[PDB]
Amino acid sequence: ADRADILYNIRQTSRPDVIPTQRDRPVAVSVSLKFINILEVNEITNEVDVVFWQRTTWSDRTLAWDSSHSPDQVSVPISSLWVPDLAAYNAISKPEVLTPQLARVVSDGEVLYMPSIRQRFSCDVSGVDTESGATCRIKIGSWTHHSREISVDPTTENSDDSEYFSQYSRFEILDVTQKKNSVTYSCCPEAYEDVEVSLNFRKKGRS
Amino acid sequence: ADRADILYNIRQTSRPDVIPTQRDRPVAVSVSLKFINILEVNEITNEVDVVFWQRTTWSDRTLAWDSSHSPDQVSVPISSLWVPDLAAYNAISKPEVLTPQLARVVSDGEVLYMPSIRQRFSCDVSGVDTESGATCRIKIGSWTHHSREISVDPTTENSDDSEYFSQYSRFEILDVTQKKNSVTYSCCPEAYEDVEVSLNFRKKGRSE
Amino acid sequence: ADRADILYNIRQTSRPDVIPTQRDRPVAVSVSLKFINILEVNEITNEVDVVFWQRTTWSDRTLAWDSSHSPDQVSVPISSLWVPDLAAYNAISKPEVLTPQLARVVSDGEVLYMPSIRQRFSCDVSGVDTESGATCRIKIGSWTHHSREISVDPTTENSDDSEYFSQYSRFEILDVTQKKNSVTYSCCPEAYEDVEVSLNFRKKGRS
Amino acid sequence: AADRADILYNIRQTSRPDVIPTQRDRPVAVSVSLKFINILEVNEITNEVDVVFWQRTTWSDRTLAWDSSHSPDQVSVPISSLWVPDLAAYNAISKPEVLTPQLARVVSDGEVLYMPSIRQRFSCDVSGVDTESGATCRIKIGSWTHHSREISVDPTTENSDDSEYFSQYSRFEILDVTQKKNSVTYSCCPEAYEDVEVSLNFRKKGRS
Amino acid sequence: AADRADILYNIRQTSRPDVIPTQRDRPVAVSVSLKFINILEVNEITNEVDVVFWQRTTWSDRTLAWDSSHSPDQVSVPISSLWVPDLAAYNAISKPEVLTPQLARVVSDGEVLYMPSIRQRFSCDVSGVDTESGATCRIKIGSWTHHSREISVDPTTENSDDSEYFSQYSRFEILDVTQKKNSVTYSCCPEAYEDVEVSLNFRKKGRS
Ligand SMILES: CN/C(=N\[N+](=O)[O-])NCc1cnc(Cl)s1
Ligand SMILES: CN/C(=N\[N+](=O)[O-])NCc1cnc(Cl)s1
Ligand SMILES: CN/C(=N\[N+](=O)[O-])NCc1cnc(Cl)s1
Ligand SMILES: CN/C(=N\[N+](=O)[O-])NCc1cnc(Cl)s1
Ligand SMILES: CN/C(=N\[N+](=O)[O-])NCc1cnc(Cl)s1
Repeated sequence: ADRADILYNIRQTSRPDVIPTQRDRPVAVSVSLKFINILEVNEITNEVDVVFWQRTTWSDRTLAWDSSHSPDQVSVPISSLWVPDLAAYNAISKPEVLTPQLARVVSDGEVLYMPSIRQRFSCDVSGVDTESGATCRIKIGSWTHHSREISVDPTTENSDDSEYFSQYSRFEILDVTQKKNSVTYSCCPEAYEDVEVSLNFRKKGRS
Repeated sequence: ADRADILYNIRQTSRPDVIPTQRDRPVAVSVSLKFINILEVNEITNEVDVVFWQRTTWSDRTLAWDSSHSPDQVSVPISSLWVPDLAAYNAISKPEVLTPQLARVVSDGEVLYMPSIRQRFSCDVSGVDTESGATCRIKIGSWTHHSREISVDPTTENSDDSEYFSQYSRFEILDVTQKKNSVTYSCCPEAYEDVEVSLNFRKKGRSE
Repeated sequence: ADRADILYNIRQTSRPDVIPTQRDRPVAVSVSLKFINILEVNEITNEVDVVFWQRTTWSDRTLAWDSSHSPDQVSVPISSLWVPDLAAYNAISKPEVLTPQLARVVSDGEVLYMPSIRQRFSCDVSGVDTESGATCRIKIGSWTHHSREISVDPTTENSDDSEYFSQYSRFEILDVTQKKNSVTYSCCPEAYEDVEVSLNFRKKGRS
Repeated sequence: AADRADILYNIRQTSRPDVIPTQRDRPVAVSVSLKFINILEVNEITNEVDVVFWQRTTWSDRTLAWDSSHSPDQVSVPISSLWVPDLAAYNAISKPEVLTPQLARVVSDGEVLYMPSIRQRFSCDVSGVDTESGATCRIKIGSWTHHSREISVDPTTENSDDSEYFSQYSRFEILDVTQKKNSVTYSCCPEAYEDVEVSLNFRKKGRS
Repeated sequence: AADRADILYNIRQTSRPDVIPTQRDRPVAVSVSLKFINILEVNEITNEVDVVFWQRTTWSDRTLAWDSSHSPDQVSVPISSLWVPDLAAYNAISKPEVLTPQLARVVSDGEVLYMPSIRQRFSCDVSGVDTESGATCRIKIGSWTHHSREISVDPTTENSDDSEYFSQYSRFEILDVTQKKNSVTYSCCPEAYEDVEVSLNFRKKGRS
């Protein structure tokens, strides 16, 4: 087997419009943003324009193959794959995807998709010019699928919060915490899971 | 059966360009805006930029299936279903759809589609910097289907207007009231139903 | 024959890239702008930004069906139909179509398409703050089909011109005249028919 | 008698959109003539100008020819069904906003005419715009991928008025226009690339 | 023998655009080189530049080759028919605005050449732009999803020097472009993604 065959096989088995629920359990999607830049910020309107990599991780076993004597990874367009309907609940602009819309697929079915996204949010900018900084909280979860259908978690890998953050930003990152949360709506007993990324940041220059 | 089979079936039955009209009566489409944010008001131009979750419900019986031994619900792309051709009559920009464009379909035939839309309107902004606030009126209904094909009725419930409104907005919501109406034109015989949403709001933290 | 059948047959019989020309005679397209709003205006650059419903009407007899025991009108996507190739000759922006891209098809062959269009034009803005107002003239006609192939005609539909105009606009309409015309060029004899729409308007100098 | 439908279907089945209609080995003779409709948002500091123009573009594909003895002489055809020359403005700094329907005109002798109204920004000499001598903005346009052996671009010597189709309502006026032919070559590679250099000479209307 | 239409037909039959053309299990040697055309907006406070550049991209796809001994040895081909490297600018803050026809140039041996003019905004060091020694804006471009065992990027150590196609009408000027190679790795996984780093040394002209 070879890469042509892997991609060919994916076309035959993949159903992009059908959630790949193994049996009757939810598809566990691991979500994790890595902040790259903070471009525009508004102290009055409480809005921030941000650039970030949204590391996304789920499993789809229909796409699996034997990588005994063939590659165990390929890049595949997201248009050929089911992708989770993640939305940011406090975004006030369409997510601007800056990178090639290709997911990485492993022989064992586990998918990895990490687009760099510029997007504008509505969050608490208060304190941004102080030295304890502002805390902008972003809530990201499935727009249409609930607990039983999709579950969302953070990678919970504590490390360098400003590893890939631009040194040429006007701001700097103090902390980033990523917390699981089980939001529910007033219409219906239907709990939607979301990951709450708290971005603690301040403007550079101090006195 | 499974979710794969349900969607397969739905593709075969559903006709996206065919309004699923029950014999010879209008399709009942309910509409309900839930305002999330108010971004850029301009009292001079009488223009406001708004974010809202447009909760839309209707029945397409042709989508139905037996859910005894199968899931009762699935998310389906809006391109695989018929969707009401709703437009805001006083919009001055295309609706920017922020969320994934999937609808929610139940085996009983009812569709639920609630996108988060950002849009700019022309409406009465005067009074935004006052106690009583400005009242922005947004009229929404079918662009091509008249009252015999689409009837719109606002799912009105005096519960909580700012339930999902952002606390960090410059503005605060005083009141929202959704009201059914019906527009006719001196050109033509057809009447087009609509929902007027009166958004009464003002700036937070004014002098008293 | 239910709605599905009408619509099905329309898709089977429609020829989007072929003008439904009756014999030698042209296609009688009728066009009528109904001004909804005027948003931005500049007297220095002579540039207006205008919203208007472009009521467009023509006949394609191939689509006709017997509507004695059937629906007599249906809503159809304009990507399925032939559509007159209209252009605003003094436009300076691609027309932003704000409404759903659906036309109305009648069983006798008549097609009605009335999109709401926001568009930027180049025209006389001199006046505008005065009592007389300013007359912005807008020419709309076919881009590639001349008199013999496409004819344009304003629908002389007596209506006060502010019927659908926004009361919350910063400007107001004085008078709107929709005059038929026919522009011709220096390369070729080909004469192209246009509607010359005269928008006499001014700023609401309040009191 | 062949009707328009028959003419189109012939074109579709024999026109190869992604194949240059080379006649044996000789280059396809494209003709490019810009007609200027307006000049907008000028800037002498940054050296940049929005310009609207009709880009009259003519070439020929004789495989498309038919007998118009008792049938229409021309048809309008979408450009997606045709091969269209891959012209680009070399000093453009925004992608071209095509304002008009993307229909070409095919003539029964195989001749093809495409003339869109394009609104596009350029980097060029804007110095002198508020002087009587004016500024001279040069726009180079030619095939992005096909060399002289494959595509030749010719400026149409018409000798007409330069401000013929130009908007009288612009802030600026045209003094003179000259469409010269040029042969751009690159440091890396041998094969030469033809272009038309259009020198637009324009000045700000003396409002006094 | 074979015409251009025959060459193009064969390409669409052999070319699989979503499959990296790894000969053996070597990485694909994608070579990347920017050639700067303009610098339009610069902001020293926010560290953001709006640059226009040609992105000379070159690689081998041997599943495209053909016998050109009695046929043309090159063709222009739309990139949607070819596999194209998934190159991204790591510190780009806007999508790449491709200003030119999206056609690549394929040679009979399998060599593909794609040189799009692109306008794009970057987050980089603008400090000193108005000084004599200027600013140094570093742009990092490499594959987005393929690691070093799949795509290897490399600057064509071929100058070409190097304000050659840079607009003389720009507000700024180039002092030095240098294009060295790099190999970034991450904390997630042990696989290195090659990139090219283009240091643009520029400054506002002024006078002296
Ligand atoms: C830039 N950071 C990356 N990985 N990382 O672990 O941070 N890039 C590799 C990938 C990019 N897209 C997919 Cl899918 S994997
Ligand atoms: C935020 N409110 C939601 N549901 N709710 O019932 O309130 N979201 C779930 C869905 C959103 N769109 C569709 Cl369709 S289901
Ligand atoms: C909403 N206003 C309408 N007419 N009007 O005269 O105002 N609708 C009728 C139609 C609109 N578009 C098509 Cl097609 S039929
Ligand atoms: C706007 N000027 C035109 N002709 N002219 O000669 O000036 N229009 C007619 C055509 C437009 N596109 C094609 Cl093809 S023929
Ligand atoms: C403007 N520079 C060019 N080449 N160059 O090597 O400098 N143009 C020719 C090409 C443009 N796109 C392809 Cl592919 S070949």
